[PDB]
Amino acid sequence: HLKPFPPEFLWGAASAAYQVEGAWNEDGKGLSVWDVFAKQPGRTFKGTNGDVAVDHYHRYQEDVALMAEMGLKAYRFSVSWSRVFPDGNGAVNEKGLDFYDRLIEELRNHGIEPIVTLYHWDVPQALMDAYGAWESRRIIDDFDRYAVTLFQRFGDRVKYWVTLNQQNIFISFGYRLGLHPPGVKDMKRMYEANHIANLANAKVIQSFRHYVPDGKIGPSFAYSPMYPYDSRPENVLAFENAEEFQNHWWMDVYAWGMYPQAAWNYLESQGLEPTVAPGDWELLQAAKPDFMGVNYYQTTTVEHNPPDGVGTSSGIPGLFKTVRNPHVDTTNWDWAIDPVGLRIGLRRIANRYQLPILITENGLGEFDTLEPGDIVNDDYRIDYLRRHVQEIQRAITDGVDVLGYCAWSFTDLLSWLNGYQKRYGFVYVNRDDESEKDLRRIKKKSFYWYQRVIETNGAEL
Amino acid sequence: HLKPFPPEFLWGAASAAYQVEGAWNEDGKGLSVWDVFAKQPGRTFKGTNGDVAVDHYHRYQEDVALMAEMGLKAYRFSVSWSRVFPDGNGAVNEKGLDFYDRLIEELRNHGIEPIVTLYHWDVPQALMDAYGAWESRRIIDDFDRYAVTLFQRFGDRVKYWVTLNQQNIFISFGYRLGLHPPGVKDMKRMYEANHIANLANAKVIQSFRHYVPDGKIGPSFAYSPMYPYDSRPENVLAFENAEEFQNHWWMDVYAWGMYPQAAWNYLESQGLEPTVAPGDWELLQAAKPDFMGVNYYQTTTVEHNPPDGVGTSSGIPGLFKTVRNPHVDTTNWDWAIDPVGLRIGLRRIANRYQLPILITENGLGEFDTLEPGDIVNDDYRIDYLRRHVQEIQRAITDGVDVLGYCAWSFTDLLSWLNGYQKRYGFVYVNRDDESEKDLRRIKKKSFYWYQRVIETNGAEL
Ligand SMILES: O=P(O)(O)OC[C@H]1O[C@@H](O[C@H]2[C@H](O)[C@@H](O)[C@H](O)O[C@@H]2CO)[C@H](O)[C@@H](O)[C@@H]1O
Ligand SMILES: O=P(O)(O)OC[C@H]1O[C@@H](O)[C@H](O)[C@@H](O)[C@@H]1O
Repeated sequence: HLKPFPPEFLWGAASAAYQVEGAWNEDGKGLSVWDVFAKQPGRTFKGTNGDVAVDHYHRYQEDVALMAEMGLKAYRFSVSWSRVFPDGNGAVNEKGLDFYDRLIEELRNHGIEPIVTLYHWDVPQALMDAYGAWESRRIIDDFDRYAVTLFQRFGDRVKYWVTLNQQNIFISFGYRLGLHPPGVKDMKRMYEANHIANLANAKVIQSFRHYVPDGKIGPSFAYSPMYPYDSRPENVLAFENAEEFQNHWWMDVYAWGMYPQAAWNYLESQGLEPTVAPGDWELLQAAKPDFMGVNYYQTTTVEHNPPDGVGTSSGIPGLFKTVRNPHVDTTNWDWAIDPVGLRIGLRRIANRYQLPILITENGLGEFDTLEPGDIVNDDYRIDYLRRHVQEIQRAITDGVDVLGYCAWSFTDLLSWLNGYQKRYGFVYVNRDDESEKDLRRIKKKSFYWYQRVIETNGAEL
Repeated sequence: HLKPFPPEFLWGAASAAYQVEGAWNEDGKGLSVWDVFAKQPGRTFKGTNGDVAVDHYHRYQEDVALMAEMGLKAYRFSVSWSRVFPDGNGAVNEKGLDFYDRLIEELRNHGIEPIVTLYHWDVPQALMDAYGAWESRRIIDDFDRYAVTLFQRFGDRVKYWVTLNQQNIFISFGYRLGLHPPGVKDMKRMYEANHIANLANAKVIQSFRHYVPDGKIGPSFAYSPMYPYDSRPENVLAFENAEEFQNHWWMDVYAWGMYPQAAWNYLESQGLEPTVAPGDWELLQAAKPDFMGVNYYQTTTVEHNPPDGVGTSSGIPGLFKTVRNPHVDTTNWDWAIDPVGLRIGLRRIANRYQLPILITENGLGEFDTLEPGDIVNDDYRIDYLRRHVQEIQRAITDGVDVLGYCAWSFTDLLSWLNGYQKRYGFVYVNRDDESEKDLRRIKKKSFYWYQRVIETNGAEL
């Protein structure tokens, strides 16, 4: 017998500021590190950038009306720090706050719960210029001041808050892979930045207990649960290594305030462990969240990787390497499609940390065709979303406390580096990589599917 | 490059009182449940029982002299409750205590650390007759009074203590499988007895913090780490269920004072969850151990098990079933041999609980041939031990705090149900299932191997 979705289950959809808003230099907004990075020649596909994106800044009333048509219970968005503090620190921009106040009012006039994301990768460029943003302890207090501003303005009306969204991605892409700002490839720097981000998350949760005492807050982690390839002992050991180094390295700090030891000793053997200050442990341990946010797309299977092995497959010599999983389907971009992996991840979080879970992001990106009569038949997206939602209900039945599900994304949006054509939305936006066209919003088949899921609280999938 | 073993590493060997002592009715000893059970005809191979065993109660001086020849750093043994309280509660038997005092002094006179194990399966029969032993809450205070007696007598001289040894074995074999006393096959009763044993363990740990404030204590768990068969999502899910149900069910209680929730909810759905009294959680949560004891022989591989499936393979329908692992070796008794599995289990306990580990038992059971000139060439036992010790060194290199390693067993001993021929000792005892012969002690080749391990602190294996 499956348990129903609970009565206040947050059936949601989500976006990120840079990906949807546009209005990059309007109303006193300052430059973000992504405004500057995306304009560097060659960094983004076809030079696409967030100057306009899908123009949600100007079109938010129409987008919220579509959310109310769907009957969304929640909408998760991020606040652009550069709209609120153009220089990161210094003077507050009231026009920037007023946008978010208007959005929040629009949502709440339509019965939709705002879920505010403090940070989605868009630190103001002035903090990078002054002190290298996330590589300086200065950002702890600067981020805290920005979060407290939002808690004071909006805490009366927003219950659910996410802090750092996918820290593991903005830190590893920014400092290890060099794919995101600041374009660094230096693992020592990455781990230092990562440690400062940890401190900044904990500081803001501490502040939130003061200013929003009836609210709920947590970080959101980009979680790819690890699988061993098989029951070969060395492959299971590779999975122990991978799960700790890729996943526990973040989530243990969020839940328990401590880094896992094996991974710490591995980094210390490489001279990569972060610099720890007095007070750091006590801060990290005293900032327990209300939930773990999870951004989920796929699992990762791993196998043994010898000390001269792989650094197709990626890994850490002597720790693990990735291997294709022969037992799941793949998307056209070679991501696994693994809905049972979402149940697995959910079970692992409850079993390890006993935390409730907000699923902050899950979705399917695909080329969608706009057919005559403004029809998009994205049954491939319905099938993927269906399967995941089915597995969530199984995890709830097992005993996981799932607070809600935010499908990625509400409208189509700009990808960070790959332009617009791999689409994620319930709502098609008429534009492409060459121009904004008319930016018209067109409901996809999946829109109506999810409207029906919500209406029936997930009895009709 | 491997780290060395730590300088104070406890190279050990172990036994259990029923399996070694004999002297079943001497010096006021009362009946244990095993004295009674093993005399039931047909229960044990060739009617073998503990009346004499290997006669360690009379031959302890010789045995300890051999330990000192080997250079053992630690000797782990169990105390027979029925020697100390013949009726379980009631009057203390000084002559019982005196045997352990004489053993302890022998150890100490030869520079060997005693590791006292409170409980190895031998509750006095009188408690079983009085109130059903582990099925009654009365045993919590009776066990505590027994423990406290030992702490008071020996706490000055014994630093390391183990509480319940292999609770998961005595409880499951006694109440689910009906292989051990009290010969019951009832899961409801099993979980209730298990709950009471958890409270007993936590009560004694609290007591220890008063009586032996500079000591180290913990329970010892019979740990078979689970592996998924492959990377099929449903097999990984089966692993999740199996690790939780078979392993976390005990070790989360020991470390955290909490049962895991998915398994709890499954048992509650079946009417199997234990009865919880006011005060039980607070007690379980306030009795943190210094270390996790681990008895290790093999890993277990699992796969998906349909709701109309297995309850050869064993399992829980809808949760998991066991499967032979084609990737590990086997003894001549078809026990799997999986040394890497020890490293995995070690890694998992440090990763989950951040506890130091005492390996309380690990060894190879095999027929040994006694050659003329009192020669026993057991290179098979050397190979098995060596491989496991090598994996412990890798675990220590990874960052696991391993306190020591107690090889199973110091002398050959009586098995619970299978007599004497599958031998585990470094020291052969000349007796068999039909005859006590002369009970003479013969050093095996493995004796000398281990001697050399200890002399070099594990650098020469
Ligand atoms: O002689 P046997 O029957 O090989 O017994 C060996 C030792 O077994 C240890 O416990 C085992 C138990 O025998 C298994 O059936 C069970 O599944 O595993 C546990 C794992 O610890 C006992 O610890 C010991 O007292 C026996 O000598
Ligand atoms: O378009 P891509 O490159 O598949 O990116 C999809 C998504 O990737 C996720 O990691 C990010 O959360 C989003 O912010 C983004 O839309």
